[PDB]
Amino acid sequence: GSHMGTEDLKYSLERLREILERLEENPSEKQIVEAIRAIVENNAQIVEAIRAIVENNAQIVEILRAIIEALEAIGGTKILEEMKKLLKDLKRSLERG
Amino acid sequence: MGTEDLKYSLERLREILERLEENPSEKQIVEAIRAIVENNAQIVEAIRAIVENNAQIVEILRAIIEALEAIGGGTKILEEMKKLLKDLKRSLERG
Amino acid sequence: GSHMGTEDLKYSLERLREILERLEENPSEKQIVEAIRAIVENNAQIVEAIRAIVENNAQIVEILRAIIEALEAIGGTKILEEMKKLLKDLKRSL
Repeated sequence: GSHMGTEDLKYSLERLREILERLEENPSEKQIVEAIRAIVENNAQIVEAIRAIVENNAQIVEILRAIIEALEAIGGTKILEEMKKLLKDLKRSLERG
Repeated sequence: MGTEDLKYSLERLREILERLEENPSEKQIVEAIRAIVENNAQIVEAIRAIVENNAQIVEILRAIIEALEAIGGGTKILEEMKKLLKDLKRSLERG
Repeated sequence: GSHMGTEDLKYSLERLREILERLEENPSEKQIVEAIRAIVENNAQIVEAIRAIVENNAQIVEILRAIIEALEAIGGTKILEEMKKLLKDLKRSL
C-alpha cells in the first residue's frame, strides 16, 4: 500500500526471503509465481522510496541555491563563484523524473 | 553510499539470467530468483545508506540557517530557507 | 537503453506488472522467464537511478563543504565546529 519509509522495504525484503525458503525446500510452479508476485511488490516499494529520495534531492538543491544568495547578500567572492559552479553542475547531472 | 556491491550483484544476476534463458530449468529459475533477492538486498541497503545520509544533510542545513541567522539576523531569504527546510522535513524519506 | 530518470523505473515496473498478470492467469515456463527478464530490466534501471543518486550525494556534500568554508571566512565557532563534525561523519560514510 502507501509508502511509509525504508522499513517497508525491509519487511517486504524479509518476507521475500521467507518465500525463497519455501521455494528451495518445496519447489512448485505456484510457488515460483508466488515468489515473482512478491518481487514485483518489493520492487514497487523500492521505486516509491527512490522517487521520494529524488524529490528530496530536488528540494535540497533549492535550499542550497537560497544559501548561496544569502551568502552573497551578506559577504558579497572566489568561493561563492566556486559554489555556484558546483550547484550548476549538480543541477545538470541531477537525477530527476 | 558505495555501489560496487550493487553493480557486482547486478552483473552476476545478468549472467544467471543468460543460463536460464539458454536452458530453462527449475534449478536455474530458482537460482535466478535467489540472485534477484540478493540484488534487492544490496539495493535496499544502498537506499538505506542514502536515506541516513540525507537525514544528516538535513541537520547540516539546519545548522547552516542558524549560522546565517547569527551573522545576519532577520532576512526574507532566511524565512525562505526555513520554510523550504520545513517542507523538506515534512516529506523526507525516513524509516 | 539510456537512463533518463525515475520515470524509467515507473514504466518498466508497469511493464513488469503487465507481464505478471498474464503469468498468473495462465502460468507456463515461457511467461516465467518473461517475468524474470522484466525483473532484471527493472532492477537495472533501479541500479542506474541509485548510482546517479549516490553521485548527486557526493556533489551535495562538496557544496556543503564549500559553504562551511565561506561561513568560516565571514564570521570567524561552536556551530561551525558542530557543522564540521556532522560533515566529517557524512564524508566518512561515502
